[PDB]
Amino acid sequence: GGAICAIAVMITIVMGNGNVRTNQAGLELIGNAEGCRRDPYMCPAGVWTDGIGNTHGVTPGVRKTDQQIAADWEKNILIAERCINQHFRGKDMPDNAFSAMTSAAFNMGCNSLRTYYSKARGMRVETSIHKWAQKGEWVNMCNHLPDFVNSNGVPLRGLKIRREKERQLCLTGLVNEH
Repeated sequence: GGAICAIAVMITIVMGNGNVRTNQAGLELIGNAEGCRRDPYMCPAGVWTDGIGNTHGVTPGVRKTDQQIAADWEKNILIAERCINQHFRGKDMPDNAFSAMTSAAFNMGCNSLRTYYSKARGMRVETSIHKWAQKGEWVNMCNHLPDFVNSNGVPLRGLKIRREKERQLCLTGLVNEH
């Protein structure tokens, strides 16, 4: 049967369009985290989801094109890429770091990468990952990806795993591959 769609096929379309910078490894990382579904489904705190983690333009029971789901994915990727470019010096970092960062922003949203609420200081303050990004210190930046593993103030095994996959990507080509 068929309800699950192919990430690999979505990757070739998005890469073919020539808009997204994030590389194959980044699209693979993002795609496998989310999975790919033509049928809209319900996540906790239920709001409908499409394709590859898409929640915009989603109508229950409405099955999307293969190309429409790539279109959707592209759009969400470019939002995440804008975050990295506008706020983390994306234009200056290499592709692997950029792609890992994009994956983080796709998942957590830009706001959560830029600042966090300091209970000590009683206000939101700049993150270390942003500090290191602005300094062009990519290795240090990458190595802060594991800071972002909480949901509703609780760490998730899945987010630990994800942030570590992102960190490994971020750093390839930046450190001894062995």
